[PDB]
Amino acid sequence: SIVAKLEALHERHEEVQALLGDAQTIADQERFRALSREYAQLSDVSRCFTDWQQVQEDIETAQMMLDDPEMREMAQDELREAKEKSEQLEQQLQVLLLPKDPDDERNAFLEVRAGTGGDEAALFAGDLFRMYSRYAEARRWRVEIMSASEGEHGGYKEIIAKICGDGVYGRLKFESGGHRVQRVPATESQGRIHTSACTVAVMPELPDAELPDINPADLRIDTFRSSGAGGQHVNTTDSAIRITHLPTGIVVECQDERSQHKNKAKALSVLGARIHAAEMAKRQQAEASTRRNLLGSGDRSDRNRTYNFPQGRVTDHRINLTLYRLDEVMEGKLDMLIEPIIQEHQAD
RNA sequence: AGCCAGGAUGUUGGCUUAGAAGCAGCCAUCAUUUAAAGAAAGCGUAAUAGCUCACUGGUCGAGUCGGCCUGCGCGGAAGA
RNA sequence: CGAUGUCGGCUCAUCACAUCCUGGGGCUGAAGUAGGUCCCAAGGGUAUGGCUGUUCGCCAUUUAAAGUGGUACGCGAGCUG
RNA sequence: AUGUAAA
RNA sequence: GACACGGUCCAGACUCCUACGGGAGGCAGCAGUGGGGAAUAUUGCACAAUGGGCGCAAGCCUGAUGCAGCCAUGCCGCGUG
RNA sequence: CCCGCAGAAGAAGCACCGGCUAACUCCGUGCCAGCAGCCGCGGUAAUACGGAGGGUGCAAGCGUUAAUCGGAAUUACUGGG
RNA sequence: CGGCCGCAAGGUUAAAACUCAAAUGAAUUGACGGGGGCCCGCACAAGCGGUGGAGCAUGUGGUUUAAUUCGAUGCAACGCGAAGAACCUUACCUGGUCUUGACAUCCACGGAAGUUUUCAGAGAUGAGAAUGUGCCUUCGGGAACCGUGAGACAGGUGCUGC
RNA sequence: CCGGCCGGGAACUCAAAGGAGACUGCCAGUGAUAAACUGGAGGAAGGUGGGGAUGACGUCAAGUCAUCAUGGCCCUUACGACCAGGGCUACACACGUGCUACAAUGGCGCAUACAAAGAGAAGCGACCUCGCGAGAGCAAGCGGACCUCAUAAAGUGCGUCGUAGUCCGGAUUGGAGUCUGCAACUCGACUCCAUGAAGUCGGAAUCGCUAGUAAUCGUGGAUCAGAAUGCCACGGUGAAUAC
RNA sequence: CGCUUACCACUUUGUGAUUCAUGACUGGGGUGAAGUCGUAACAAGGUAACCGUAGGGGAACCUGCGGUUGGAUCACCUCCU
RNA sequence: CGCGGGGUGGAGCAGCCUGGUAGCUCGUCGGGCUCAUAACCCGAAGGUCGUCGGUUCAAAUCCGGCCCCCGCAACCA
Repeated sequence: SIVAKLEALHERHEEVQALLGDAQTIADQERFRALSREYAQLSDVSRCFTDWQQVQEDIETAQMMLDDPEMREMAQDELREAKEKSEQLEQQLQVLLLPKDPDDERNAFLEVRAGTGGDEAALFAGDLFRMYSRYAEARRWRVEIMSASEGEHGGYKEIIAKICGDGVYGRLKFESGGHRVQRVPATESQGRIHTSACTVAVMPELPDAELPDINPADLRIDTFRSSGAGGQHVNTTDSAIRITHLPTGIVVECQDERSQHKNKAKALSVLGARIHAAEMAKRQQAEASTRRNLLGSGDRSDRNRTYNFPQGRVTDHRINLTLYRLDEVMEGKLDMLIEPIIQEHQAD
């Protein structure tokens, strides 16, 4: 848990403090950033671990020390100090679990898609839109339906939705993946628990900085004679333009009309169109290569979250939580699942 | 104008505690000792340290330093 | 418009330097080699094949280099078409 | 017409 | 008694020497090495015994053999009370 | 091969445990981690996965893999339709 | 694929790689037939009075909120559990409190139990003042009641009708 | 003082027990002279007279561990325990079940006749008085075939209303109130005044019924300090159709 | 000894057969816990099915011709031997 | 900016030419039919015709003015 992670951070702090005084390292800036993280973490760690060790010692020694009353009063004072130290350790964990980075402040795109069992997925994906809308209206987030493909017996097959504000992606990072469904559904007559799955993609903003300059100082413009037919004038004059980019290597050849300025206009518009095509193709490949890594095949396999409905259990594969509610979870209030994953993900 | 000197103690200053410390960027751009010193114009350091100028002394000892109005010039001014 | 034959190719070249190489120097973020940039200097040299009629371009391999242009973007009373 | 998978 | 393992010549492939005129070589022997592969051994002792070759015989050679070393590869037996 | 010295002293592992086929429970996950020669288990009360205990089988060997035959009269001449 | 035949469509002969522990044949018992025969029920036919159009009462779904407690949710849930929510009931929420406890038992110590009344507080409670001081005497003790301390535990209308 | 009020009786109504009777008992026809069917006579009741209870092996892995018990899981300075307030009654929408209606076989006012089944003591609460009223003050009888709830209503006579959203219907609202409870504001019931909407017979579609049923009308009880149109139970009038 | 003829190996040229990998592209085959559309076959499967052949259609498939029951119904017609 | 097509339920179209009326398909919501879905049926909402001005008894229409999407914009013998 966090105690096994804090010890490795304290050992890395004690190693970096010894390596800093050895004076054998030329580069020191990354070592100074590591020492800054060490001064942020290991001081509160050495406070909280020593306070918890002294509290556990003063409790376990005075609990069975021949049933004394003065040792019991000393253990009560140590328990008050233990409550103060536990509040200080919770404040230190809340300070260490803070999203300082400005990439966490960005908006997001949620893509809830159906997996196994279409009818079940539709019921489930519509309820997950309901689940994150309930979650989103609690903190006052804006929910806009960008695209929603309907199912058969209700729900939706694919939902792509923008959520805007201040800090959507940094709070909803850990939701890309699969979701189990164990339910007794409304579409099933028999009444046997079934397994259904749904896949959720979480995408960041990535704001469009499009249309770089054409850079006529970087354009190589070759004005040479044209091939073909038509007149004496074509032979005398060039009437053909080839423009090549230096940083991308895009070549556009125009031999269309008589005047070169109509040809100049086409030989710049095709450059702009091919720049826009080659940049939007790379952007759509960068979207797809991340979506195929976040969204799996869609099967019933374990992908980080398992939800149990007839037993009353919510068990995730990372940070094995055992919350037996399923009623304060179905109507917003997803703090207890999301927060400790952040707390022991920012420990690394 | 040259020549023998000075050109300080806290300023590791609070700053985003990784450091910006007279000199990346913030603002404050203090005050003493005072022949004189801007908490700094430049060089050099991860930051220091260090090196000059600002300015003040002394030898020296007669004119010198910087802007403005114009006339004629200089360069930019390279072809078959 | 009572006539100046134009493109590309072969041969033949001439001239300017806004110099591709060779030559002499300055700065460098020039340890040496190999470099980047600037000045003077035209004395000499400044490719071979595939494609395309193509000038040009790409490729393959050399070279110290595969210079830019003018001369009716040279040259048909020198030659094809 | 349809009623996807777990005795 | 071979149209010839440790004989000859010619033609071809591969290593080595050369003073470049030309030559040496053929572990599908025992050992041992590279390569292949999941996979397989020691560059050991001696003719003490047999057998083969030569010699009248004594004697000589024998990586066949008689063994020794390694591998639980297979079988058998014993112990770990 | 025989005698003497000393001290239980130096010498026990491998597979399996639902049926075929020899042997039972507990804990940890939870159609996941995984096992498996076939039927097949694991979906929060697992005699099947992992760990512990116990038992079973074989023994300096034990399991897996690869090949042949039998079972297979499922190549039928013995011995099918 | 190959060989042969044919004007062609194509026909004849005839594999291999790969996948699975099933495929198929007859037959029994249930299920069903918009298959047949027979029989029954306000099932159809005929009629009566209704619902759905309006207002009110109740319950549910959905929405909102601190909860709008939980279960039932096709016939077989929806004036259902509830044969009756102002507090109580209440299992829900907000706020203030108690933890061997509100309730069951064991040990040690102290005290008749009880009654009246006052102060602060939303009240639980906290802090008091008087009165009463027996049923058997091993009389260091009893048979009940009350308060304190520790462990066994208690408690749960928390989950699972799968 | 005609009130079964008092004598007086065990006939009769009512009432409780024990029995009788109704069991295809008999006849005629038909049917295999068998089971059985139809019709007829007696009878109050014809062929299980009528109704209720009594629910076959099994199906729905149908519901309840929230009535209870219980395996195992969990909390055990808490998800356990107590207190005050709020909520379970909130509301842009939809559905289910019932009541009141949309009127003239009907409304209003006066007079008047006929019930069964029940409940009652930290209860029913006569009679008298006051209040338009819900109820209040005083206070018998009864743990009961006597006492109380308790005047039954539709039904009948008479007068009015003339087919209009009107004298139908009664939602909602304001004021003054009454009962209970410690407290009626969220969030009880009832009465008076005043207002008095939608609704003029209902789209697609759908429900129950074959007899004292359908429909209509009233009463009582369980729950309960107070709080039903719901549930249970009783009674009055009472059809039509079944080829 | 040299010469020359006959046999003749390595090698070279020309043209075929067979086989192994590779080859842009294309067709069909087997696998998928979830796909889109249709319901073609199993009851008379709601147009009875199957086979051969020709044509058509996004697709199970449809239509015509020939064969077979590996098909139900035959208390609905009326009258009957 | 110059030219044209235009701006009719949430979306397509009639209806403008040639004025006496806001209409029809699709879609949305709700209820039925079925154990449930599809199909089918019923009911409701939805535009004042892109906006404004003028003629007319009457402008969705006839005409004109101002804003918004779309396509074109200097070529060839």
